[PDB]
Order: sequence, then C-alpha cells, then structure tokens
Amino acid sequence: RNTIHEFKKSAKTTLIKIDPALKIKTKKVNTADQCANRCTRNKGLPFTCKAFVFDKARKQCLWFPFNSMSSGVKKEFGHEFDLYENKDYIRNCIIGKGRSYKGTVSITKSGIKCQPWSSMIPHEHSFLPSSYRGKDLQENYCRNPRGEEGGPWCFTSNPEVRYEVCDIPQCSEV
Amino acid sequence: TIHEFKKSAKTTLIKIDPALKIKTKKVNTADQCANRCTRNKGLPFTCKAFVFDKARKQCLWFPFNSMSSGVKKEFGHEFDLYENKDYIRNCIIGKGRSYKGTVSITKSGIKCQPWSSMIPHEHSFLPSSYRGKDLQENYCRNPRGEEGGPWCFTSNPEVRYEVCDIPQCSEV
Repeated sequence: RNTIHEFKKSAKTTLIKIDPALKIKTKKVNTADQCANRCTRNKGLPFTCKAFVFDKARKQCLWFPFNSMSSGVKKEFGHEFDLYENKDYIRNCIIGKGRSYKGTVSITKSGIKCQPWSSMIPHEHSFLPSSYRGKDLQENYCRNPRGEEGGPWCFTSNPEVRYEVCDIPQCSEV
Repeated sequence: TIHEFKKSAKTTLIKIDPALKIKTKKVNTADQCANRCTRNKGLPFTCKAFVFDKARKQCLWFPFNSMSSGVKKEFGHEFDLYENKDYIRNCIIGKGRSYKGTVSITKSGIKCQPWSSMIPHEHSFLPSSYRGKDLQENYCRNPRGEEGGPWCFTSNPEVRYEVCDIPQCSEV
C-alpha cells in the first residue's frame, strides 16, 4: 500500500503559509511513504490532505489542506525537504492554451514518452527550466511554456519526432 | 497500479466514431491491463481508460473514457471499466453537478459514507433514484446542484453530511 509514487514530487521544497489562519498537522515519523499513506487515506487529519512534506533531517511529515498553487502559501527552499502534492488537487484539464497547466501527463498524443526538459537527448533545445521560471518545465511533463495555440507539448523520446502535442482535455468547451 | 483508475463494475464502452484507435490483447487479469495502460508501452495513443473482459480475459485499451464525445457506456456483466484519474476532470464547473471524480473525503477531513449505506445515516439518495449522477461508492457528489458543491453523508455519526473540498476550475 505504498502510495507515494502517486503524488507529484518537488525536490528540496517545503511550503510556508503567509496567512496565519491556515492549518497544518505534523508528526515525527520514520519514512516518507508513511506520510503518503496517511495523506491518501486522510486518517486523523482535521482537513483534506492536498499535499505533504517529508523533512528528511527532522524525520517529520507535514500534512497540508493546500498546495503550492493555493493563495496564502509560498514555496521555501531546503535541502532536507521534499514536497508531494496530491494529484486530485492539481487541475488535470487545460484552460485556454494551457499556459498554466501543472499536471503530470508526460506522453504525447501518439503515445510517445516525453523527453525530460533538462535533457538534450534525443533533441537539443533551448527550453531550459531556468529560462522559463513559473512554467514548471520539470521532469518530462507536457507544457506550453510560450503559450502557443497547440496546447501543452513536449520534446519526444523518439529521435524521429522532435516534438508533439499532448492530448489533455479542455476543462470546459461546449 | 490499478488504484489510479476509477472502476465502474459491469460496464464497457462502445465507440461510435470508428476513427478512434483501440488496442486489445488476451491477458490473465485486469491488473496487467492497468500496468500496460499506466506505462503506456506498446500503445499508439495515450491510454485514458481500459476495459477488462473477465469472460474472455481480454484487455481493451482506449484513447478515450466515458466523458468523451463519440462513445457510449453500456451494461455488460463480464466487463469492468477502469478510467485513468488523470483524464477525469478533478475540478468543478458551476456547482459541480457534473463532478465524476473519486474524492471521498469531506472538507473537515471525514471519510464519506457510501451512498448504498444507511449507516450511520439514513437517506433517500440511493443509486437508482438518480441514474446518470454516479452515486457510486462513497464519492463526493452534487446530484441536485446545491450551493456548496459536491458533498456526502459522513462516516461520523455526529455529522450527517458535509461538503467536500473540490476546487473550482477557476480557482487557479
């Protein structure tokens, strides 16, 4: 029942609340998967678990009723922290051209595994994560960093297909 | 792997538009269909759902799900439908009348009571009286389009019902 692989992971990251009104729960633990299991099950939390952090130095879970996109919360850097966001609270559909898409789909329309943004293999490119802050060019996720009409896309792991659009549905289009 | 899919018992999908690709294979169990779908290895499309035929032991992998235009869900006792959660809208439009995701926890963090239970709470919100509205399992639902969005009867005997905390699509 190790559920940790089902969260979207951000290395070296925790979340801080600006709004002192927002609520946390913390517990000293052994391993990150223990935090994940309690979040998934939502056992003994007085709120809906949308994200958790494992502190590897203090061996603690921090469970949150918010995520990195909620208002009144900001990211904080820390070598000891990993952030895990519950995919049920990361919008999985696209608004407009999907400039703001932060979901984890990482396969193209024709079923090709996306190439990591941090990689120049197979395809050399200049969509370096550091050139596109805010656009979450992480792992091999489908993204639309320049807001082009095609919707989110990725460079492709197939050497013969440089890039392809991914097949992510519009949230609302009647 | 199978737990990142929403399961609909006794259900298959029929494509109307014959241009939509399908892939099928004789297999042993539904778990193997899920694995192939999750990792998406030998599929010329994005696997958004699959059906397991328990009688023929066949996987049917689809680049669509039940909310896709051009497909009909149908009863069939030998089929189970499994829909990839990444393709079931996880945010709410309007009051969330059309919410079909798998969130089953209230805003205060209480596990929902199954719709087909009368314990702790008795109610007239049974599955058949609201066909089309997916009062399945213990999922947060908004069958009548009420103000606060999807909700459920609560497993806490002290709390009859409570809204869940499903975000508006316009929230972010």
